[PDB]
Amino acid sequence: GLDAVRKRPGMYIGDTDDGTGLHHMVFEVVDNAIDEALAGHCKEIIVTIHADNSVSVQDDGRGIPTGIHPEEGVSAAEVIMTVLGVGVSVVNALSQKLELVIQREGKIHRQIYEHGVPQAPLAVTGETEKTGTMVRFWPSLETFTNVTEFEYEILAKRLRELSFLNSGVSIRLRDKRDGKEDHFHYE
Ligand SMILES: CCNC(=O)Nc1cc(Nc2ccc(OC)cc2)c(C(=O)Nc2cccnc2)cn1
Repeated sequence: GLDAVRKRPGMYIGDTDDGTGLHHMVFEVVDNAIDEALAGHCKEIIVTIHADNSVSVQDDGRGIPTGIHPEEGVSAAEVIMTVLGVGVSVVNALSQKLELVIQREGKIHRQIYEHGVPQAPLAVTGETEKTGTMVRFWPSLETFTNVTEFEYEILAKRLRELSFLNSGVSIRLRDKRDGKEDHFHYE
């Protein structure tokens, strides 16, 4: 399943060699935050281009479900991230690393994956007065070629579009490599 996506990344994510696929990975993650906004629960999304070749998407919604199936021992979060608008489990499969942090019901929950494989169970890392979901991922360098770094203007252009197609949601884009910041929101 996650092996199929790794074998033929182009089918799922788009071209792996000119940066189209690389940027679609961001948009896949954002679409879920936008859905949480369409359901009324998320007011703001923050997309950050980090200086270590990762992007993070943070929403202020209800947070991804964190409960465990008792007999299976697997959290809803882990199901969401590992099982097959191509979906976030594809992003996970094509990331050398992905970090999920969930603020929900007063607790911070966290899980790390490498190439889609979880490294430990979902775990509580603190308390919080907020809710939301944060996904931060480092794209796989076995998968992506030529364009292996995120490009501000490709995300800016698309995140503006999404801002105006889903009127009311605030989308912020931040680039840690040069301090560039933008704010997209339409009345
Ligand atoms: C940075 C990316 N943001 C993000 O993933 N936000 C998000 C996603 C949520 N659910 C979800 C729904 C569908 C999905 O795959 C298409 C993956 C996750 C949910 C969600 O369904 N939360 C929820 C709803 C009802 C009860 N308990 C938790 C909330 N926020």
